[PDB]
Amino acid sequence: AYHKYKVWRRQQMSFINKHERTLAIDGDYIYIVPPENVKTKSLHISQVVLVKKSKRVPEHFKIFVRRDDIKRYYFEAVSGQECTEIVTRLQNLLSAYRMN
Amino acid sequence: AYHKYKVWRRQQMSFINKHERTLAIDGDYIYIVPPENVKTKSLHISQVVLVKKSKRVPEHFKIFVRRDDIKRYYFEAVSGQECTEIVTRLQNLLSAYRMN
Repeated sequence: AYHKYKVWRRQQMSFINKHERTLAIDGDYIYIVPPENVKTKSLHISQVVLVKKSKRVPEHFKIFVRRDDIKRYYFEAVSGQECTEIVTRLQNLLSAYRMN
Repeated sequence: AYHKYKVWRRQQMSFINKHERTLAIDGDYIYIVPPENVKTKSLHISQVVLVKKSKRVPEHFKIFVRRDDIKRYYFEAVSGQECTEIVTRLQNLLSAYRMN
């Protein structure tokens, strides 16, 4: 038995773009600020559910944030050593805050 | 306490492209053939782990296929009624085959 149908394969684009920001840790706040139209993103440490340095690419890390919808922010640090510093700092701020 | 870091937000492109194919059901084989460089994809019904009509868009459906890596083929039928026919047909072929 044999039927043929006209169909479309749906395929997403795989390229990953990278838009420069400044990530600042200011007491218990994290700010994602563009350098010199994008508006500044202000996170409180209490909002961060996850912060993890990539097991694949040393310069990559992500911060998952509750603000039913978790925002997932993936980032690239200037270097693997900076990546470790940002992730460590944020993991320490989160430990410290969560202690209470 | 206050540190600022130069970082990149990593963002994937969200657009979904759609590349025409012909999907043919030929006994227990499904072929994904381009119409008139792409090579024909030949699936046996035993390879299909899932085939489901979208709950969001009537013309959409997907076929998940084992060939540790499952291929996920998302498609758009010419119409919602054709979508239902393709999905029904494939679900029936899978029932029939799996009966053994």
